[PDB]
Amino acid sequence: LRPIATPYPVKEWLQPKRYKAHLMGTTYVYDFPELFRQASSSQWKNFSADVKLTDDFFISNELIEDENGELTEVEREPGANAIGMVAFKITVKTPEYPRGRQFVVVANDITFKIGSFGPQEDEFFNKVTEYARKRGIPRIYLAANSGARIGMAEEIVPLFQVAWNDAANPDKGFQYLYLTSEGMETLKKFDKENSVLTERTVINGEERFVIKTIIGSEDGLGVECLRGSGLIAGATSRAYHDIFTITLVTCRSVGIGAYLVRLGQRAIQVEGQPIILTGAPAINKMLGREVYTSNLQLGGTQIMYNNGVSHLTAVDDLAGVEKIVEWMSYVPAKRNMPVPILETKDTWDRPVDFTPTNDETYDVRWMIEGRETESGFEYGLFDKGSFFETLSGWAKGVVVGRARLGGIPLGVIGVETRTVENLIPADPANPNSAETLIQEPGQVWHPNSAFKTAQAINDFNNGEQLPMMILANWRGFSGGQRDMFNEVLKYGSFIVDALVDYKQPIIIYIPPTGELRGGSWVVVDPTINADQMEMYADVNARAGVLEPQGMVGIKFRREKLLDTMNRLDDKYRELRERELLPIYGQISLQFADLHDRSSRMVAKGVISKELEWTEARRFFFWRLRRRLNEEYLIKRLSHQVGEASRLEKIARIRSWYPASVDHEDDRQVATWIEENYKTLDDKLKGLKLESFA
Amino acid sequence: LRPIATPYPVKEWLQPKRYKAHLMGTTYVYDFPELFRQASSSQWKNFSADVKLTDDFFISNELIEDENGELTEVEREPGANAIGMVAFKITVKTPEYPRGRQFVVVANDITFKIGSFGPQEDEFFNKVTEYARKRGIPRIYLAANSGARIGMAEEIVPLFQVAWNDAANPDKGFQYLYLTSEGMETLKKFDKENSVLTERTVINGEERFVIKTIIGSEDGLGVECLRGSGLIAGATSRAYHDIFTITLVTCRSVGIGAYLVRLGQRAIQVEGQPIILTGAPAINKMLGREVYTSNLQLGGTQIMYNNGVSHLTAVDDLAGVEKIVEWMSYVPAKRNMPVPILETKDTWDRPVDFTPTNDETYDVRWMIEGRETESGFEYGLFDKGSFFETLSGWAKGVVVGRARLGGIPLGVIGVETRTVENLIPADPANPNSAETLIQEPGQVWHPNSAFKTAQAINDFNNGEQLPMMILANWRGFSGGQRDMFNEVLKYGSFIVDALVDYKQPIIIYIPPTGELRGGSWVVVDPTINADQMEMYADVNARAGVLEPQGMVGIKFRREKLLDTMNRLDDKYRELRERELLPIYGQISLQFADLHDRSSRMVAKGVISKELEWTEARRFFFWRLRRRLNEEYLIKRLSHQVGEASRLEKIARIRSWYPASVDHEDDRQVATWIEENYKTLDDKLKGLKLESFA
Ligand SMILES: Cc1ccc2c(c1)C(=O)CC1(CCN(C(=O)c3cccc4cn[nH]c34)CC1)O2
Ligand SMILES: Cc1ccc2c(c1)C(=O)CC1(CCN(C(=O)c3cccc4cn[nH]c34)CC1)O2
Repeated sequence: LRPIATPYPVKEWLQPKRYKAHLMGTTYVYDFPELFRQASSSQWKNFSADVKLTDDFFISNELIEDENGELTEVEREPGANAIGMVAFKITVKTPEYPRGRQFVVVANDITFKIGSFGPQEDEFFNKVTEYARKRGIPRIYLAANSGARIGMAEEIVPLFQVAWNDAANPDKGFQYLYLTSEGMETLKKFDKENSVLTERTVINGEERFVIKTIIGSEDGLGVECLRGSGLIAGATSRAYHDIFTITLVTCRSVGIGAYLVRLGQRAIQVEGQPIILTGAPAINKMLGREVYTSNLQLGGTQIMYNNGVSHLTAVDDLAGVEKIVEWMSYVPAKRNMPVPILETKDTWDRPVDFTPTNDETYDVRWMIEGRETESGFEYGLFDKGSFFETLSGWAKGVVVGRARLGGIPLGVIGVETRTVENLIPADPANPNSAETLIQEPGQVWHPNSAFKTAQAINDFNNGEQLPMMILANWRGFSGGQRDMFNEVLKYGSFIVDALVDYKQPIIIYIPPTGELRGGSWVVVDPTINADQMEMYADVNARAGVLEPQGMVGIKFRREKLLDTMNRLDDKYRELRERELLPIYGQISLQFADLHDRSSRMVAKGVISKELEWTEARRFFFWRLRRRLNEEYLIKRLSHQVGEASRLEKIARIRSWYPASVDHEDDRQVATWIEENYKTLDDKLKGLKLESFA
Repeated sequence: LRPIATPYPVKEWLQPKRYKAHLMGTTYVYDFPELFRQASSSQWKNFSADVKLTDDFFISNELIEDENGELTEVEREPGANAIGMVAFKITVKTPEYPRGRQFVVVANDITFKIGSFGPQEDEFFNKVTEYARKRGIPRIYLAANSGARIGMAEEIVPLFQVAWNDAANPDKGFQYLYLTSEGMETLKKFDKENSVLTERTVINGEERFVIKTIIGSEDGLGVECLRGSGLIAGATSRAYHDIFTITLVTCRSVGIGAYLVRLGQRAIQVEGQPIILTGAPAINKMLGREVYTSNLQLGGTQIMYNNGVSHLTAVDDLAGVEKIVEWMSYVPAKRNMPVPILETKDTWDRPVDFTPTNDETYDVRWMIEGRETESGFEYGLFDKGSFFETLSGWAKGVVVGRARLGGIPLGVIGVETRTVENLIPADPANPNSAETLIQEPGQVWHPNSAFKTAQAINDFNNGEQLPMMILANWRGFSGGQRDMFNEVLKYGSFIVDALVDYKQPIIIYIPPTGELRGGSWVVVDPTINADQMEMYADVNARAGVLEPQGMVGIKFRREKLLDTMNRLDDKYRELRERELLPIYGQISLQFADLHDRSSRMVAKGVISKELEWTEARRFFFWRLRRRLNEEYLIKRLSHQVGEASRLEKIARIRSWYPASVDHEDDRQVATWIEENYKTLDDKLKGLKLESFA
């Protein structure tokens, strides 16, 4: 017992497994729930400093398999786990779910055979994943492991005999390995005959049983661990599409552990805790040479956060847990429940302060969440303090996160107008290599940023089930050699696919200093998913196929200007100057630019409305809210009557509005619906009068 | 008329549009069907040199929109198209479908406003895409274009007036652009008032109508072309998941044209015909500098074939058409029809000749399709001449294509054991840059090869609807710094996702000199998709978590060998040599290797069977054939009874076999089913006795 004379019991002595975990620089698995209690309690504090919280706000029940392999809740001593995988069901009252929401936490035990995945761990992880999926609820995975479990048949180590070519000269080889009759008998003795596959051949003297295959009595040595690995890889692929999935990397995550991190998509990596496939010793031992000094060179945050495998980093375990709790605060309590409304003091009903100018450089984040000034806070488009940026280490020409809009949680995607200096480090395996600077111009989709954009749309849709706003402001894709070689069209096309799959409302909005040209517009037009998408342009946006320089280059050429210098008298009167080129070219540029305006977009039927930035918060608040309400009714009509298109479903529902409701007044439509949900419900129950063959 | 005194009419004079296309180095659009007739006729020739083919074997009917926008078939003069997009419905008798199969060919007209996509082209392309999708039939797109259509309001060019700061000194700017009352009247005169948005302000002298926005009378100038672009981008995303899609790039494909190429996935690029986003003049004009000399530097085959955007190249248009026809020969006639059986002279019932050895280097393609020797043809695993490699320009450590197995068409994926020297060219925009050689070790998944593997699985599943065989032989993923930075875990995880989605039979087979280790096995284990996947190991395969060097490094350490030198007398008798290390280490290596055997895999329940290569063709022929037959019955049972798992569906169907059928004899089960399809049909019709609420 050490230290002595402490005020309360030494928890690291009561259960030495807790000391072991600490010695490995991670939280002991059975203490994680307390981190979730601490994190959940900080959420309430940050939401409402004066709320009275008791311990009944938060409950963690460990899940174990009963005798039939069915998951049950138990309360027991930390460290009684007979497998190296453990899980808890948490029921917590949160600001978004003040009567409670649930989720599972599954976690390796790094103290149990080094957190290795053997068959039983893989089976339990899989049962836990299905438990959550069946229930609709989020699955949090706390990754701390050494990959698949390995081993030899240790019983065979002291028994085997090597059949030498030349007995007293071992030097020039052996023929095979074998068992004597006392080997065979020692095995039969312990009921381990199964451990080995033998071919009998008596060579001169005696019977030698030849080892043809070593099997082993002990489960968890090889391919059976690989089978379980793939089971939980597929289980996690599937869960991503089904529930909110997230992982926290808190000691090494290795092999299957690294795959699990990526497969669950959403990942938070504690600094200094690597995500690796193979360790540096093994890699080095295979290159002869000592290329690598640290597993952090292969999968630290400087690899994975810079990659987009790690969506965030965290300074320690609690911080990562708080980032999880925070990320969940935007997400339905379970699959297909409504997105959690959270109204804060920043209420919908205000103008938007921070307005960008073409003159001046800006951080797009100011437009999103607003900006601190010396004259005080300039409010952005979304609720103050509500912006939770993710994938912030990678592809920095796009900005992604969650935010709230008068309380409505949504995915947000914006464009970074500033040039990214993407510094790529040298490969220590290549002595030739130097660190490389890639400069990434703003408003320009590169392969990284296109990949990030599609990834974001997918991660908003799947599990999060969030509506979305894209603050679209791209000049196009980089069509140069390097970017085209590096497969920009592939990543770009993923954006289309992502939109086609989207199941919640989407708003595309070209902001006040913004543009959408050419390739850019293709990938984001609402006809890609008319059921869910709408587009809007700020009165101070531009759009069309080419920029003005581009358009004049093709349709206001050197000879068309000249004809236009019959707006001049000096030139007019010279038939039977030409250093007004400077300004006649500016005139052509301006003539092109006059096509590229929101008024043209409206005229042409390509946007639902032109907008005013300062008024955009109010507009979108009621638009989005009206959309959520109508989607809810489309869904009810769909759980019921059966076969009709979206267009017939929305027209039936809208035929139910009072004749004086203006179908195009968002606030009115939302208001009427919310006053009459239960009356509508009555109507829907009547429509379940369905002899439909 | 030129030339004169030709034997038959000059087709390029009869329709000068044909001369124009030729002048642009492409086939005139209305002559493509004849290429499909020529290609289809060569298929029959290569299949059966002595078949009598008449012209009624092949029919091309042009599809136009009638007055209601509904697609109808017409026969008319080439060159009467009023839009720059054209389409044909082809009904051809082929060796796989000797009574005929159908598909649509949609194509830009490069002679019609440079093959530009305006709204009407985009609308027609979309209607054609849905026509095919509704019918289930393949959509071939022949891409020859200049991207979205552009334009200014040309009526406004001669009318506009510039409001100078200083009239007789143009030099220091203008304030705006405007229309006089005679401008306004000239517009009203032609019914083009709409063309422009004006604000009236009388400045000293007269009324100036200020141009606030130019709209234009002429459709097809800007954003309305971008709307149609996104419509057909989404339409093509959707079609990929629905029907066989393929594209041939035959003049430039630009902007939306390039996206369409990628979105349809399967692409064949005629040499010298670029796939670009923005042209080199525009790119250069924007860099000031002249970086690029050729659109081929940005999207020629040396970019796109090397990328995997272009699955194949073709030497000219006909060759590309033949590659299409050939690719289709593996594919159902329409969605959800059975895969097309084509038995050739290489019949199932033979051993496999080409066998790889660990001693000698081999091309895995020899194992697939076989090999020409001086002693004559050594047959591979699949039908002689049946192997159609795709994505052969990219990620060459995997080998992908279609093949046939006793006539059964399937996707095949194999591993290239030879090192790839992936030479990456220099970026002409970066004066610093040199060409780089990447060496890619064999049996090692890199990000490119993992991406290719997942892409292939997806492209076999979607539209092709093919079963698949993977000849799995990977040591693992590259876990070093460069490959981990370049996001290997992302591409690897796509393989898992691809398998989860697969809807036809999958066979995973570790071949005779092969291995599957660690990360590699995770991504391909059949528990990822148990409904469709099965695994097998050759008796001469290896598998487990680590290679033997790896395992001894952890579990046969320096002190465990020493104990094992109580197999020696010289060392034994020394208590109260050590340059038998060389050979005691080899012994440990061998002891590890003895765990890694197919016999262990069987013992452990991880493979369905251990196999013998030479016998593998026969085994898999009946296995696959029995699987197709059972899938067909699972599907019928599913179109009917309603709600049951795959496991209950297969057990019901198998309960219908005669009691003497051995459920595990593939040939017997297949034979019984094929003898009794119509009797089974009778049974299924009886089970439609469903009061199920
Ligand atoms: C590094 C980077 C930055 C911006 C970019 C790109 C690359 C691209 O490759 C596409 C694009 C699209 C808009 N563009 C145009 O519309 C245009 C077209 C033709 C000529 C001119 C001249 N200036 N801008 C032009 C210029 C090129 O935007
Ligand atoms: C360039 C390249 C080539 C092959 C590779 C890789 C990289 C990887 O990064 C993974 C792996 C997996 C199999 N490996 C192993 O199983 C193993 C593990 C531990 C030590 C040793 C020593 N040799 N082989 C070892 C060695 C490493 O295969």
